[PDB]
Amino acid sequence: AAKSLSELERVNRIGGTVYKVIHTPTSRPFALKVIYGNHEDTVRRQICREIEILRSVDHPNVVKCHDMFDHNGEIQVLLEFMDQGSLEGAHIWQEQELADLSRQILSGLAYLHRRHIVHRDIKPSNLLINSAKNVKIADFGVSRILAQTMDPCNSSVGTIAYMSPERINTDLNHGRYDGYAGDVWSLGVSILEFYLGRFPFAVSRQGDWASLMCAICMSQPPEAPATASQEFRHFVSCCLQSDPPKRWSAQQLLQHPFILKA
Amino acid sequence: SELERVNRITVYKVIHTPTSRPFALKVIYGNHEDTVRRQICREIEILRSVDHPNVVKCHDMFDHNGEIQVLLEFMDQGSLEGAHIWQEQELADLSRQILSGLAYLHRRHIVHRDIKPSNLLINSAKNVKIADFGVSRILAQTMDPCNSSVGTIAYMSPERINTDLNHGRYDGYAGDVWSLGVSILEFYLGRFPFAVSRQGDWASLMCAICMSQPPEAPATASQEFRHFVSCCLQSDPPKRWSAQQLLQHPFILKAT
Amino acid sequence: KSLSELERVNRIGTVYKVIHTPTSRPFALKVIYGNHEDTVRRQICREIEILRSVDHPNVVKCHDMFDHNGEIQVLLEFMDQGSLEGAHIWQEQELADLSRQILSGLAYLHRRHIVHRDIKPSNLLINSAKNVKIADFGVSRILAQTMDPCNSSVGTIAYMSPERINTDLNHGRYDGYAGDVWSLGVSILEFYLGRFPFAVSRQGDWASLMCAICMSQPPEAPATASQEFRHFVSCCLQSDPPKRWSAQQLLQHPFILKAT
Amino acid sequence: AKSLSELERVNRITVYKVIHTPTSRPFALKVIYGNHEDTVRRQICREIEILRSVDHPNVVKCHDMFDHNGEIQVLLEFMDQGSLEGAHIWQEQELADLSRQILSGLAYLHRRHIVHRDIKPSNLLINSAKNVKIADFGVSRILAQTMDPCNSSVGTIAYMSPERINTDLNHGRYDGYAGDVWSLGVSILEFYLGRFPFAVSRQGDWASLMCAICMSQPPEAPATASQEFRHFVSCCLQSDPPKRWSAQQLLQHPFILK
Repeated sequence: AAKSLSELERVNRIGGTVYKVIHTPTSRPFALKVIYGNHEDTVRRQICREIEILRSVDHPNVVKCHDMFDHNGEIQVLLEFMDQGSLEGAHIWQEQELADLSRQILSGLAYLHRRHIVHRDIKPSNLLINSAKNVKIADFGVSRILAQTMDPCNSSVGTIAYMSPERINTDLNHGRYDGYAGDVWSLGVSILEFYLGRFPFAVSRQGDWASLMCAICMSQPPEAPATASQEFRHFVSCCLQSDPPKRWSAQQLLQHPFILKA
Repeated sequence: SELERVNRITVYKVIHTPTSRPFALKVIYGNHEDTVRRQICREIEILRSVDHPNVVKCHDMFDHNGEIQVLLEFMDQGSLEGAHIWQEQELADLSRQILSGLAYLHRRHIVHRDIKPSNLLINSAKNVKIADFGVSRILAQTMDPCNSSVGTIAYMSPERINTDLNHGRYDGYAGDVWSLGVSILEFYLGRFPFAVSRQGDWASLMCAICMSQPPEAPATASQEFRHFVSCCLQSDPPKRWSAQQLLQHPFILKAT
Repeated sequence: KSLSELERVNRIGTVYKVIHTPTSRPFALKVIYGNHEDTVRRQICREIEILRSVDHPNVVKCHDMFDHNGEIQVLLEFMDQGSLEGAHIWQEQELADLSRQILSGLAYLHRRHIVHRDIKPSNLLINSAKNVKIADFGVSRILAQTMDPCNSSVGTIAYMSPERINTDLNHGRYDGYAGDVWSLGVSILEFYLGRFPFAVSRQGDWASLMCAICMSQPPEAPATASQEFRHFVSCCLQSDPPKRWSAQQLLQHPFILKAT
Repeated sequence: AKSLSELERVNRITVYKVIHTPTSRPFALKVIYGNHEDTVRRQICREIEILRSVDHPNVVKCHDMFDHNGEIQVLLEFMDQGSLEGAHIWQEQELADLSRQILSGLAYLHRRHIVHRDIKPSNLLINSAKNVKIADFGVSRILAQTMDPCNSSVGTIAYMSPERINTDLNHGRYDGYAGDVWSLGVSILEFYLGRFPFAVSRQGDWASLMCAICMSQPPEAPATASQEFRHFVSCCLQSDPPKRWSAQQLLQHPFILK
């Protein structure tokens, strides 16, 4: 949706460093993000991962990049502009509304997962929403692409507050985790967070390591309050099983009775 | 966490002021480094899970400002360090309890790694509970070697010191059973069953433990007890019996 | 020949041209130095063994090796007309004849389980006789089995296969053989076009070279070329590495048979 | 012996000549210091293990060993004539009889799964009874099966095999057993020739010693020497490691049978 960077003029700063640019011929907004190529081997691997994921994805609930630029040995990606920002600290107590938000996020995550892309950082701040009240999955900074449908992930990446139990306590399984199931955990914490309007663990999300790990790995996982409907209660239980094969896939949750509501 | 700290034994003695009952209070401190953080995960997961008469159950956990304070069962008559128990019937009922807790920990794939009389607590009811899970690992499978040279030097099997045979990898189930056989024989003699001090240098401990034949019960002792310490102190670790397989030893049949 | 019989004449680019004073014969002399680092000590053992063992018309032969003053000096063939760097071949029989000779040497090296790892126009030497020989073995490795992965990031970024720049999926392991046949195919399409086939400075930033090689489709011969040469380059430049032909299989391609 | 206060330090051989003042018998005494590093400690526990097991006429056995002050004192039998270092022994019958003794001592350690990894004339000692014994175990290792490789590049460079210098081709791994049979045959040819059998000196740079022993052909005995002895060094000094004979295969070689 552009051709070159002479058409683009930076207008504001978004949110990593992201700008709002305006494409001068069309008067249309975009987001422009820079990915700079330093000499670290593990930063170069994540540059290659993020570049591949960004150009390949095409889904209404994954933020699409329209163009990419290698101005001066830094890569500049041209993303959709999401004008109403993140769903961070959004309170969706309306259960109908929550279900329509959750369906879109689930379409997106099911897309990424059936292309073997694990996101590894699903937090309300990475779920962006626009004027049209549609929601799209965003940051691929720590996200990975997998050679099989069942290839384990060994890297400790992401935000600890929304990490799966098996993504924090790594001793028994020797670091490896079902990256898919880990994302389905991260969604279910997010959707309960929208329902509760707080972080659904009884610890500050800025809290210390051992204070977060004791709430997530050592407690029973968060359940939706008994006030809520069965199908929402049963939805979060399909997401926040502490044993990972017990929890559903993203594809399966789209057929869950909570999400089948519009 | 509104009870009152009483006595320092770091581990505290506390009394819960509503019910005036005693407890033991251990602190666990949150670190920045992966081996200490995963040791907190290994320990704080074994403390909550365990439920056996011969294992120190903990009752509650608290987080104060990023440090985990864990509230354990208070053991009345302290530890068995120093202790001399030379009546076989008495030592057989004492051994029967420590094996029951250990055979429980092993079948839940928990290695202790620091079984010693310092961590075999006793109470006024004269019953015995396995104590300090600070070095303990939870294994994936029933055969899963441990690479970490940790525990207490004097009580650990020769393969936990002479690491170069299997490249640092040892059987942890046998690693505890050698640590138990040293501790039961230290009860029968009244002293550490090796020709050096436990608080010695590395090399002097290494020659005593790895290089001589493992210690034996004196021939004064009955054949049941002499057979039992050789079933725990084998030098090649698969010959050592499992903790459960020792509860059918006829030394243990002397209990009650 | 001895180290005091032959003396320096002129520098090739670090490696010198020497003349054997007794036989008045041109030769090339390369110094190999023994560093205190142990990864240096393996690379000498690899490079030296490769140089003595190779015996093929299309791979630069070693004639003598000298132990002087803790330095190993290797007497190589002299090549009269330098390298094929910057070369442009537009006559297709001229390019098939060049290709068949580079393929003969690479098929030799691959059966002797040597992966060269810096195939580029710079390291393809040509003499007055117009015979092409494969040159620089400073980054080459000699492999245990017929397939056995490489870990090391060595070579020129611009002539690496995508899987040597990227290192995600097989996590830095790569087929060294298939990595060479890519390096060959870029070198042969560089001859046809007269330019680097990729639209970026060869002496470029990592990130600009990464998007040009990994993240666009591999370059094709233009349609103005023959079908046999179009299909040949596509057999070398497969982005999935086992789709690439071996050097052995490419020697039987219809384009190579244009050499007569 | 019984104690450390029954020995008097006499002369330096760290290894010491000591005399047992009650028995008036000489023995050899070695210190191994407790080092901080987990890998020197790994070498300490290997070195001590090998000493206690050995029961052979042609291996230096230790009679007893002692500890005080975090230092391990090991008490070895005294070899009063010294080493076979610089021995120009050309007699095809006398050397046959020295090659009988080093092969009995080496074949004992190899079926007892111990790789010596520093065989040299310096570590081959001789007594007043002119019996020969294998000595320093500072680098030596004990292995799990008969079929276990070594990964460490230690010892002395000038008596290494090609496979112990050319580390890359087998990813640091070498046959320790046949790598001692090389080190043996280099010593046996060094005894016959009275010089080190390669072109360069021992003390030369690693680039000089590599091109002599990796990149040249391995040495042979001159054809003037007996077709038993010329064949003998051919069974020890192969460039290909499995083409070496076993040290127990060599005990019944025609050269060692003389």
